[PDB]
Amino acid sequence: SWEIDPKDLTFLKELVKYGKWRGQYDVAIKMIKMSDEEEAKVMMNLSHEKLVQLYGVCTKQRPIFIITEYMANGCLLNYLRERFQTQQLLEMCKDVCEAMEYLESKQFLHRDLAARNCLVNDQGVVKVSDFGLSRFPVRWSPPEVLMFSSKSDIWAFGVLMWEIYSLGKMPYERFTNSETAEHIAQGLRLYRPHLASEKVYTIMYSCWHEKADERPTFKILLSNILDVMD
Amino acid sequence: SWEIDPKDLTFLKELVKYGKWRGQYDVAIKMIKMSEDEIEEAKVMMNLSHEKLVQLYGVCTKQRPIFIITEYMANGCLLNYLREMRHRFQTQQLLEMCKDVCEAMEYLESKQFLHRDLAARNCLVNDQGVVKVSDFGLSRFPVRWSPPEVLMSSKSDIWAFGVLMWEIYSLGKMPYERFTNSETAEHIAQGLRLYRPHLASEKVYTIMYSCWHEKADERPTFKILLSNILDVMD
Ligand SMILES: *CCC(=O)Nc1cccc(-c2n[nH]c(NCc3c(F)cccc3Cl)n2)c1
Ligand SMILES: *CCC(=O)Nc1cccc(-c2n[nH]c(NCc3c(F)cccc3Cl)n2)c1
Repeated sequence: SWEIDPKDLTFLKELVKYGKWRGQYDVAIKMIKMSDEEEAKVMMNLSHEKLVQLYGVCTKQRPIFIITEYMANGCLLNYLRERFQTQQLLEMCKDVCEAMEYLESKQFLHRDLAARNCLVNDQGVVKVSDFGLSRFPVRWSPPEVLMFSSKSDIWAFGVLMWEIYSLGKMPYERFTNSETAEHIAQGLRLYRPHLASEKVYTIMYSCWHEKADERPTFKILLSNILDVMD
Repeated sequence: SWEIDPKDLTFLKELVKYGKWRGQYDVAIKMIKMSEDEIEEAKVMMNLSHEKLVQLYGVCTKQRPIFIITEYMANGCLLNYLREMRHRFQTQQLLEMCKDVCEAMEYLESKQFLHRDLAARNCLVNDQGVVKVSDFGLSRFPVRWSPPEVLMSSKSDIWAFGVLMWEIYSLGKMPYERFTNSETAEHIAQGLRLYRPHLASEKVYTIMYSCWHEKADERPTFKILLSNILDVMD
């Protein structure tokens, strides 16, 4: 049903690679080395405009391919660093939050939610991947992780907001992974970037309660982001 | 690019028709009787993109008449699905139906599109139960779904969306069924509104009732409705 014929795949350049599907369509394609490891039955059921769209797979012979939409602006971390306005930055945030809200509603977790692992289409729209979901990247991890539930993605998302409004800085750049994890436990948090209003920082900051059961749901972050957008 | 060769389409039964595209896929097929100049719509369907919009698959333009192919939404239009399934829902599910539509409509509002007839008859429901709206026939007087300023922009749809909430939570009841259209207009001009259905909580109905300010500019945007709704869902 989703089985693509590699006859129909023309390969174009490493970046995971740019390719064409049936000669027409712009696609990105990935080639497994990892083992058997059931993921894609998640990708095949999940369905949201802010997730990287699955086009198909090549399993009927070896090695394996996954084909997705070509997000022509690449990864967000670079896109930030490569012109913006604070409303655009707030949409970028909205986009990720929608995806994550959807994922949250279906009891899934991202587990490495950062700007390098976000992705940007030709229309500037930011999407997240549904491949590799769960059901220790130090600077995106909450206290309870540095010593698997909804609220660690929330922490990660708070930092992603910081990442965005920073135009892509190394978060806590001053410190090592060790000092960062120490300092995080002291109560140190990320300082309000220049480009975020007080209203914005409040969203990102609400993600960083030392207690996971005080942090908002994506549900509420999205609600909070809608609110500011006017 | 979106051109579908009608070789590859089957025409199984009316419902707009159900068919099979390329033999594999379920589809819906709309055949026009309107013009064959007013295609200019379809570029809008082609540029919009959102899960809560009935997804466009393609068209049959090269030859006559015209066809619009969309995804099959196996549970049909919403009004009938409320009534068929009246005893099967739970109040959390009714609110998701609201969320679904509010999402579509927020996207559309964020792109300056108006629906025109936002109402439970014109929404559709897939095998999953998810609710969607058509982006065909947008713009840039169904009496019961219309605000005061229509009966004599963005907030028009808002009013209609309130009645939509009332519809869902009412399990498909005719809004203002006591009254005729002429009556209904007076009572809306009097400030009478739609009462709170059994199944709607205070928070829910507050949200639906916020769509019906006499003053359009005092009505919320779909941004705030979705926020409101997301806010309630916890
Ligand atoms: C950061 C380097 C970079 O910009 N890479 C890049 C550039 C353009 C396009 C992509 C891209 N487009 N689609 C994908 N998909 C990745 C992917 C998944 F996330 C999940 C499954 C399969 C794939 Cl191919 N990357 C990347
Ligand atoms: C209202 C009666 C009913 O139940 N109709 C019904 C039943 C099942 C499926 C559909 C359906 N599925 N897709 C569509 N698409 C409608 C459509 C648009 F909204 C816009 C352009 C083209 C089409 Cl076909 N209807 C309806």
